[PDB]
Amino acid sequence: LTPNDIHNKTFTKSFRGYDEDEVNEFLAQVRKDYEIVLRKKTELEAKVNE
Amino acid sequence: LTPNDIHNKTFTKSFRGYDEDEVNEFLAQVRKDYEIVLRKKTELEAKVNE
Repeated sequence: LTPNDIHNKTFTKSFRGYDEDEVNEFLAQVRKDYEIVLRKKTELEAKVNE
Repeated sequence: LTPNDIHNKTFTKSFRGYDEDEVNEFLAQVRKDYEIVLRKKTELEAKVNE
C-alpha cells in the first residue's frame, strides 16, 4: 500500500457499521505514520548510497 | 502508531457506518505493510550503523 491508497479511503455503507468519522480520523493517523517511515527509509537508502 | 495498535483499534457503531469486514480487512493489510516497512527501515539503519 502507498499513503495515497490510505488517503480518503472509503468502504461500503452498512447499518451498525463502524463510525465513519472515527474511521476517517484514524486513517489520517495511519497515513501520517506510514508516510513518516517511508520518508525515513528513502533517507536511509540515500545515505547507504552516499 | 505501532502495527499492533492498528490491529487493536476499535470504533463505535453508527446507523450509517462502514462495513466492518471491509474495514478490518483493509487495516490487516495496512498493518502487514507497515510492519514490513518498519523492518526494512530498521535493517537500513543497521546497514548505516555498520
